[PDB]
Amino acid sequence: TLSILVAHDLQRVIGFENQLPWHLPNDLKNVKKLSTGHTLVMGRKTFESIGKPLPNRRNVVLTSDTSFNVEGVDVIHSIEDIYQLPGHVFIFGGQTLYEEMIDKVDDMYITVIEGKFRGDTFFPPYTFEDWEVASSVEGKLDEKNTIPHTFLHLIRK
Ligand SMILES: NC(=O)C1=CN([C@@H]2O[C@H](COP(=O)(O)OP(=O)(O)OC[C@H]3O[C@@H](n4cnc5c(N)ncnc54)[C@H](OP(=O)(O)O)[C@@H]3O)[C@@H](O)[C@H]2O)C=CC1
Ligand SMILES: CCc1nc(N)nc(N)c1C#CCc1cc(OC)ccc1OC
Repeated sequence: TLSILVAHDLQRVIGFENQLPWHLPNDLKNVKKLSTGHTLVMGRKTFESIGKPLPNRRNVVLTSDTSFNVEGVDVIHSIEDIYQLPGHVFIFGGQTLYEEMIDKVDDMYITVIEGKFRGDTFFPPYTFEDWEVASSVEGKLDEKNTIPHTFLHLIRK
């Protein structure tokens, strides 16, 4: 399976200044559970802002950097190398990845952040007429999770 995993806001903001604009541990928990024991594919900037691979799953970084050789990370230099990755593969971002991959994925796991944030990076426009809602679960608003959010699993129609 080839999936997208993204958190985006009402205006499809995904990032600001190489960081996430909001702080939503529920969504981190959702990522962890969904991708633990599987593969995350991310662009180099996303990797460099995380700072280290996420534990208990294969971390794959896409970069044109021929000197890239990070401990605990696998590197690919071409989009086409994604299709050779075995198992359940999640396109983990950021913007360039989502743009290159939106038309190829089976499937998208989207956390809709029900707010409008200052952003400099975006999820591409998509229509609910190409995508069927397999599940829509309202996130629990919280002490520690203070923005309304909805977990979507969408499957290509
Ligand atoms: N809300 C969310 O779910 C997520 C948010 N983000 C956010 O997104 C932002 C980063 O997004 P963005 O700036 O687009 O960057 P990316 O993380 O997508 O990284 C861009 C880099 O990835 C590499 N790359 C992409 N495509 C190719 C290709 N076809 N061949 C070779 N290398 C390639 C290049 O690295 P190189 O220059 O080394 O060649 C490129 O410059 C940050 O703000 C981050 O916080 C990221 C993921 C999820
Ligand atoms: C955890 C944020 C997130 N949620 C969903 N649903 N999908 C995603 N692809 C992401 C992401 C991301 C990149 C990222 C994660 C992070 O937490 C460990 C810290 C920084 C990040 O990039 C700046």
